[PDB]
Amino acid sequence: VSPPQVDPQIAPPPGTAGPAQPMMQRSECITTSVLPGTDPGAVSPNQLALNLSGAWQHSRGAGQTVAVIDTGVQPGPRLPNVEAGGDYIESTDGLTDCDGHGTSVAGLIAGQPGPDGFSGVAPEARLISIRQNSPRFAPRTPGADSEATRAASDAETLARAVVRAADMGARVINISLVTCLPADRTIDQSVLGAALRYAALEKDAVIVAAAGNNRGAACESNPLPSGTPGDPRNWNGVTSVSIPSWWQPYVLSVGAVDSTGQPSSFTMAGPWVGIAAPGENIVSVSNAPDGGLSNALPSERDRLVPLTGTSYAAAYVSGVAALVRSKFPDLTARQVVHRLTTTAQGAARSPSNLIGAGMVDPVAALTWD
Ligand SMILES: [Cl-]
Repeated sequence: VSPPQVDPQIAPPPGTAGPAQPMMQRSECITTSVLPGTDPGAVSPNQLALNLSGAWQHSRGAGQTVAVIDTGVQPGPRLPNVEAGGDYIESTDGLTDCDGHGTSVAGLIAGQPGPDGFSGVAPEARLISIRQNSPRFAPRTPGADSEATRAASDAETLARAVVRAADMGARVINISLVTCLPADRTIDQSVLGAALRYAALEKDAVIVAAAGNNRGAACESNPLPSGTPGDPRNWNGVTSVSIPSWWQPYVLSVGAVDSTGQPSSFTMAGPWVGIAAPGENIVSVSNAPDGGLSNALPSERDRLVPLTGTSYAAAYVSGVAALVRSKFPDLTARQVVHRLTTTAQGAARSPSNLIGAGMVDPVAALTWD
């Protein structure tokens, strides 16, 4: 197991939308809800950890377009700033979210302030929603439904969606969904690699991906740095590949921290992790018809649980990237990634396989010389 490398003979795919085969909805749609006993309208400690108040004195993300490659984004009063980017599941415009996830992610990135303590990181940014996946759907033809087959199908649409996002003018491309494969069964991803390279270099997009959560295949943390000469981050020891995070250097892979900046218990360790952001007790926008604030989803036997995960951490980082690109519009994607990582809270330590350079620091990123 070694860091992946593009095959220069393999072209990026087209950005055509649509599923590879017809899909059918297998599970009822879900909306995010308010967890009883909470006050979602209070300013989240996650915002305070990031000092978004301080950041907004430098930038609110004006002029930036962020693509949300996710489960769709439901427009509403807190998300009036969402553009259709299409659908790889059905034939919608990307503005239907049957899962809640894309909406929560979009809200963190560029949700609007309102009559409460909630705001997106970059509320003056514009969003493009591309629905690239949904676990509520499966192929209409009930064929092989294996981890391998699902993962390959997911990579195939992800690569197209990345090209589509870049070609639609996205400056930041957010990939909060994660697919993992065991290392002994990771197949050629040359097309996905080609797509990510196209978007990151030729189209100069900052691509941000969630690192994954422990427990395709179930994601599992990889062994930590082990002092191997020439392999300080322990690529050699990887057993569980997080996609597209492992596609360094094109993708900034984001781990989750608690509100104090410590690695979240569930954050997936890997040698690709570059940075972190808050991933616990998330409050964002709902895909329910009112489009208000939510902070929970149903778990077993329909009991509500908080929103947690690296998906939300990635979203925060995408929002911060939009702030940085608005303030410094001439920086390349590589320069923007360098700025984010070199100013993160743990940048002066060797990178962590849990949190990379540590929790993103928006004000530091916006003021560093
Ligand atoms: Cl704040």
